[PDB]
Amino acid sequence: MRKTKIVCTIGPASESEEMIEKLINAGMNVARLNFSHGSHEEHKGRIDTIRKVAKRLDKIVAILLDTKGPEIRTHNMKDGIIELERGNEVIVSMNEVEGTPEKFSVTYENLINDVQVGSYILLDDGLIELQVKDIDHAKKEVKCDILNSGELKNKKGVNLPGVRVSLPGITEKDAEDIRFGIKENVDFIAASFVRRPSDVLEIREILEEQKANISVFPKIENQEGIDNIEEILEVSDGLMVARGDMGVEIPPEKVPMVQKDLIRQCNKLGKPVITATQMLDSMQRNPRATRAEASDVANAIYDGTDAVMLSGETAAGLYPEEAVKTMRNIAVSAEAAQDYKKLLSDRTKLVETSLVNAIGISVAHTALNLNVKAIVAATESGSTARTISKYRPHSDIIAVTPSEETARQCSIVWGVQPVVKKGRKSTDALLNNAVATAVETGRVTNGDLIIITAGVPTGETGTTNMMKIHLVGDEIANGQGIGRGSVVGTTLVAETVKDLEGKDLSDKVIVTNSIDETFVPYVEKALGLITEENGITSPSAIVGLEKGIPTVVGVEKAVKNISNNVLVTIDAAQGKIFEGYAN
Amino acid sequence: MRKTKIVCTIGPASESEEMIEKLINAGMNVARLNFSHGSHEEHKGRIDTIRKVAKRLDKIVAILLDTKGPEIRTHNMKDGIIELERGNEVIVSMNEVEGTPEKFSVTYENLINDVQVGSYILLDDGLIELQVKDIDHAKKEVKCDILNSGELKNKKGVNLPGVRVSLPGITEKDAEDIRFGIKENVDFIAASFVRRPSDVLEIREILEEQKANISVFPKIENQEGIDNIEEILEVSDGLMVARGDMGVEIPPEKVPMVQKDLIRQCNKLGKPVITATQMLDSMQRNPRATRAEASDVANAIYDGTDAVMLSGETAAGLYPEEAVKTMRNIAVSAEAAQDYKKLLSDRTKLVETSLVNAIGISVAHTALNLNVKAIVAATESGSTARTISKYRPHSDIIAVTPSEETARQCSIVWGVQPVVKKGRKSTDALLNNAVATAVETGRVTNGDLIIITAGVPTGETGTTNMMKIHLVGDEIANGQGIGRGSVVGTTLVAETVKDLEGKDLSDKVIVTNSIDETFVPYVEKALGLITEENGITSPSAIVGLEKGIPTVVGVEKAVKNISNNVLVTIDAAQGKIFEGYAN
Amino acid sequence: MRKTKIVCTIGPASESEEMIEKLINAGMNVARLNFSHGSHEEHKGRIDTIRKVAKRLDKIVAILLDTKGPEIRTHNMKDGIIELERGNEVIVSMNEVEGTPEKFSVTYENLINDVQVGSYILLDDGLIELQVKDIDHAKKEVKCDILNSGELKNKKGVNLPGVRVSLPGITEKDAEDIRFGIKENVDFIAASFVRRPSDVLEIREILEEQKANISVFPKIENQEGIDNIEEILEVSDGLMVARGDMGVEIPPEKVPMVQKDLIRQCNKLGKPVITATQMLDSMQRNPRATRAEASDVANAIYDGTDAVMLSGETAAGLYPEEAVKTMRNIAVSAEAAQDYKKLLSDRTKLVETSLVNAIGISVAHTALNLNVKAIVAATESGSTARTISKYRPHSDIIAVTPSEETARQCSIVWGVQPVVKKGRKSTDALLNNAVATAVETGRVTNGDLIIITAGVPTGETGTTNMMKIHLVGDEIANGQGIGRGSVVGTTLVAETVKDLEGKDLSDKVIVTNSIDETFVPYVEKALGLITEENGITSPSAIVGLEKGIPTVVGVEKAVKNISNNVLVTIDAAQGKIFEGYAN
Ligand SMILES: C/C(=N\NC(=O)c1cc(Br)ccc1O)c1nc2ccccc2[nH]1
Repeated sequence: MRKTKIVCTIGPASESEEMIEKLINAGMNVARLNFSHGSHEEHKGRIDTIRKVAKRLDKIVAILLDTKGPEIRTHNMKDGIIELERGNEVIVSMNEVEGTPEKFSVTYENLINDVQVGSYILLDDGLIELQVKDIDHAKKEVKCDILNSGELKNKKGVNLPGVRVSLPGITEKDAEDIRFGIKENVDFIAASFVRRPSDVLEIREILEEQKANISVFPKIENQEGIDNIEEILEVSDGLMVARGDMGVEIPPEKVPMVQKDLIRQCNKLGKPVITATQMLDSMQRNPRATRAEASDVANAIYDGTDAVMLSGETAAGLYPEEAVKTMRNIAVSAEAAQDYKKLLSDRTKLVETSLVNAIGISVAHTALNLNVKAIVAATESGSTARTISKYRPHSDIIAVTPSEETARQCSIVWGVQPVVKKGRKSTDALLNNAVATAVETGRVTNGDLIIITAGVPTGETGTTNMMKIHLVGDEIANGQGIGRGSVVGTTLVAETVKDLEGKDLSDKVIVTNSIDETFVPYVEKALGLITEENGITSPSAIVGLEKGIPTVVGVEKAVKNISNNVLVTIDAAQGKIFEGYAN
Repeated sequence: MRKTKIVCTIGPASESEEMIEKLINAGMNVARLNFSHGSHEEHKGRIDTIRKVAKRLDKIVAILLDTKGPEIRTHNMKDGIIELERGNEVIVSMNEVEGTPEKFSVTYENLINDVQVGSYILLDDGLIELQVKDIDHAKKEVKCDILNSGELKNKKGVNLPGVRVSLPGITEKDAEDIRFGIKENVDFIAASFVRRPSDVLEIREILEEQKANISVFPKIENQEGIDNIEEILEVSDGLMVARGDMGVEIPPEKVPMVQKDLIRQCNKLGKPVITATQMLDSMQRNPRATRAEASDVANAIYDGTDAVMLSGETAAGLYPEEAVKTMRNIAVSAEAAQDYKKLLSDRTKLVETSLVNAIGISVAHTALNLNVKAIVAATESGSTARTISKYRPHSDIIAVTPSEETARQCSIVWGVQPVVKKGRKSTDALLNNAVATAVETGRVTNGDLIIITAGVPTGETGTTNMMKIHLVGDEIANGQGIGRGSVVGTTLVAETVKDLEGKDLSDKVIVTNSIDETFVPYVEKALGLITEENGITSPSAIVGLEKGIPTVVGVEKAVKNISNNVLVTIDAAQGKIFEGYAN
Repeated sequence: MRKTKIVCTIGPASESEEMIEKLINAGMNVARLNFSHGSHEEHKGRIDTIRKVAKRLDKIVAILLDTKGPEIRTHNMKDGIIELERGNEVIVSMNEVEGTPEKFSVTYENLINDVQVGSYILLDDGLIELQVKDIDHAKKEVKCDILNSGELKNKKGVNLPGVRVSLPGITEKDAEDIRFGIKENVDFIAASFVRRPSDVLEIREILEEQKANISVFPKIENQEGIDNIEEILEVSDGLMVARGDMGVEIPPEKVPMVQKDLIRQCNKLGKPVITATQMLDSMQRNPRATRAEASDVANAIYDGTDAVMLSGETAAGLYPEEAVKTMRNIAVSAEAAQDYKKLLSDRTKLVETSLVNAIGISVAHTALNLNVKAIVAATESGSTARTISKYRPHSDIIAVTPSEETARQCSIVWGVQPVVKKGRKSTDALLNNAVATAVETGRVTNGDLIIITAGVPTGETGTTNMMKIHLVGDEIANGQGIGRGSVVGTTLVAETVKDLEGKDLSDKVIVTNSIDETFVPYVEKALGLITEENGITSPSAIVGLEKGIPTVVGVEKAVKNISNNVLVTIDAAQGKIFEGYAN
């Protein structure tokens, strides 16, 4: 019960050891470092603060590094500020020039080759939108009709609604920035402005030089990105959906259909997805979010998001803790009121049916149907945790892993609470450890059911390929079961027939030596029966079977051993008797 | 293809004949008149403007009247403005007094009997929240700890988080206001602050005095409302979900779960539901809505809403047309990308399975499975249009009705495009008119399939109870069909065997007199065969059957009559041949 | 409730007017005339006897003519009887010769060309089996190793396990025989030894010369038949499955898998199928059938057979009536204990989903789900009755037809009880007649639900294309319904509050003028409420709604008009009140 994960952006208002503790307590699962700003120095400082606080609190929190990415920008402007009339013309020059209401320059000198007549060109996050009138490569200029009017500062951004923007995958800075990440064993790289698989592989080839093992999550901010979503995930570990960045390039009437589709496309492949930006932006100034924002977050959860990001709310905002507390609260509420039967049925149709997924499916169903308290998923890499997660079961997924670092990668995937236990080689070891790891988390106790799952043998494990259903211990007494049923009830040990006369409701399991004629009238009024010694056609057995009361005969010293009044579950098949509630 | 209906609120920025035209063209289906403000005079003015513009454009637009409802308010304040410290006390007096940071009066003199110690009291739309400390009916005062601080103007509102608020169902003004509505044949009454069935019946008994026939849509703005949703709809025609009004009384973390539930509860009973307030509020100042707002609207559509309301956007906003255009666009997008198979399957489980609903179910399935272009639903009252609508089929629902006024009531229900055609008594008349009405809407043409549905005989019609599947005319030629198949293909009339020699792809249906030995080699390479005269064991029949090519023999003058090159569909069962594409 | 149809073979022990009556009463639906034996004279005699007795009892019984077909036979034998050693050789000569343990002749002089070395040749219904050793066309002889030993009479039969047996489709006698059938308006032709579509079309071309309109049911008795089952049914009206004839050519270990498949292949296409031969053969000598035979019949019914045939049992047997009585009894038993939900679900998957079948599907589901007493199917040709039949609904199918002769064709199709009512042109007429025809059969009465279905307009009817769900009359009283529910209960008209005091169980619908304070305590203890006059917010309405008791206010003179103590059904939606049980 916590399920959807929370990414937080670290900055001035959350650098302190004091605050990072409050954020981790508030429910942070991944810290984000935004390399669009700040020096390497600053970030290293925050990486230390995080790691140390994280281990002091004994909690797994990953570190995500968000590249600035390529971008198109205006060169400087004459007087620093310049204006554009609403029916006029402006020439967008590939050669650098001082700004003016006519001539006006961009850093991406190759802009002229990506646009055509009638292509739109948005300036400063869509503040004022142009449109290409004529193109003469002669002078390398683009004549443009200024559609909406407004002002224009110096080094402001430019966007070309797709349009295959022909920037490279990564800046030279981005290379510098992701090498820094390799050096600090950072867990996630969120690559900006991704639009082709090329643009992700450019990162992954840097990672493979170092044999890094960092997950790469592309950002998808434009039509080319949307269009290539399948081909990109083929080559990616997860995905971030930046609504605000996306909103600049595509109509905001159309964004939530695209969010819903990308998130669904990630669910299909078990790849985690983060929904980002514009989440609780009002909490930068206020100590409580607006209805619109709550709805917005809750709908990301319903769309099927693995995680949910905070930006300025936690980075520079006046209320960083309250933002994270409030995020968790929406998350819990939204999940609280959702139908896991529909949810499973949905995924069972959505995700492919294959050898590779066969045990995600069976586990999910088994878990729902038998009401299993926890699924414990043994992984080296995480792929078993992800496989179980994609089928969205009510049951808590516990990821037991020997890798500290593939445990931080589990911190982002949906519904997985990872723990680091030390590597078992044999299957037997793995199963037993699983059951023990589960109990020690405090979530599962004695009555509860558990599904243990992993890829075995732990060596040749490519895919997850076995499950065991396990009852968490451990029959207090046992014998020869008569009938096939079961009941939970409170005990009433009887030495005499009068030791249960004028003091009997039903709802109780009686425990005597054997059954006389004097006992038969009372046994029918009871829930269950545990007799001490006897055979299958004993008077105790024959009265239990005939009266449809699940019983166990042949139970060692049942009168002395099993306690009076304490609540008990008897399983007639098996012939076992349990401490409290069972299954 | 338009589906989710749009209500608009008329006011200063949309009174003009000029603008109301632009709104109706933008896609308005129901105009809302807000009686919380404005005189009867003003509203009558707008009612005329609407009707006249509506008929000039030959479009069905309903008129919804939104009552102000009861309310609790602060009496006037000393100096007009007053302040409240954040850890202090304030006495809320049932007796009228001048305002002060201590004593302070409300119009609902019965407030003291609804609250208890520890009940919250929100002032001015929750701007500053109090909490009841002690209650002494002696002095008829409520001592309260002022929790959040802030200011307090004169005639400002008060809310008691439920708390059975014990106001009456309707103001004396609300009575005056709904009688005005009866006088102007207004189509809908949106009753504010509804919380018990009593509060709706108070309106319906005024309507029954006049034998009015206006639909009553309660507003549900508090916990008591939510709690009594089933009992209220039992006694109501539809429902409005006012998020903003609701947000004041219940936590905005919790609102979207309630919205989703109320909308679903309305879907269950075929009652139309409007999602209202806070929709595209940014378009009061901007010519385009924000991502958050688009997502918000789209999610109402996905929750299963029949209609979607605009308030200030259209009433007082700087951009009324752009709000309605932008609302339709979101609506179309959101529906475009939704799975009608899931949607039907969902409703088939959700809505009850009964004699009354038996034909909604069958029509929905038939429509989805056979891909029917339109469902034409014949109604006197609307109940058949609603019954078909609740099962949410892809197919356009056309509501053919004799009643002009039960056609305006159809303007709000999901997916129904109503038209007024004059009453047919006999079933035959109704079916034939249906098919003709459908064609004249321009949506269905000759290839298309249609389901006609209504309650028959038109007299004893309580429920909707029959369907006919009809192909929209009208076999161009026919004969003796051989085989049981069918194909669409372009014709090639052949007089000679050489009249199809060195000029043949497949993909064509050949039309000759009869088949020789010289024809058999070419018939196998074809899609279909129409031979002129012949019997069942003719050479033309036997070669069509053996080669698995659907054919029709015995076709009158096929060579001369049916044209060359024009595309055609042949149905081997039936022995009919059709103009273009068929089924 | 009777469902699976019974064909009987007429002969010496069932020619009499006396017996044919006893057979029709026993449940005969189709009389079979076996043209393998007997003169035209004899058969004409029986055709008259049948028709006359049939119309005297006012029952629809069809006449089926079973052609002898082609066959291979031994020419005469030396001394009339001859013997064959078990390891010896026999020469099968194409030229006619006297019989001997060596040389030995067959009538099918073309046998040599159909067999090859190692092909088996069965003599006298498989009594002794040969096997081809060498073939020399030189002498036109087939040397054969005699595998099993035994004797051999004169004009005995020969079979070649497929082997494309190259006989013609029909004997010259068969032509003579089917022309006789055309002359006597016989209803069915069972064509023997069918194995290609050619063989059926040979009959249908004779029928088309006369424009006959007789249904053709091929017999399928060999591997070539089995193999071509799909292609044959394409060209056939139904099918007979002759197990005994089939058993000679293919291993009896394999026959019941083939029966099950053919029957299923017929169900797929809505074509009726008869399971024939070896049914209750022991009843030729005994007055009761054996367990094995009962099981055998019952399993045909479970395989999905439309009809079940009797041969010698009724034709020459000592117990013709008892055979038919006993056949019906098995039929009823077997159907009694079968799951129509499974059965529908099965067919819904089995039969194609098409425009042509769309209303079979919806009717079947509607019928099962609402528990409709009868489906009345209006047909000219029968195709609607067959369409409804193939989806196997519990509900009795009633076939209302203007054609006396397409009513006898309905006598064989599963679950259809046909009646001849005179042609209505308009849809209204058809619907109304339907409801009237159903009631007059005595099967449906006033409470019952009915589905009326047909192809409309009755003219352009190719396929069946509409359904109406109708409640069989006819509200005794009505008014303003409050609530939406319904209940069956016995009335208790109350003039006073004391007119229901010390004499009240629940389970009763009270009928008073209006409700006082003195009435409210008693209304809650009741099942339903019918008050005389009142409005929607009357004291009578408000107490019915609040207490969840379905009520109807505003009922004309309810106290005087609706009777006391008589059982009644009230429908709160509709505001109708019914005679007994409703829906
Ligand atoms: C599934 C189906 N119809 N179902 C019902 O009419 C129905 C009625 C009730 Br009362 C309860 C359950 C039901 O399913 C259907 N009709 C088709 C027509 C054409 C093609 C495919 C079709 N599939």
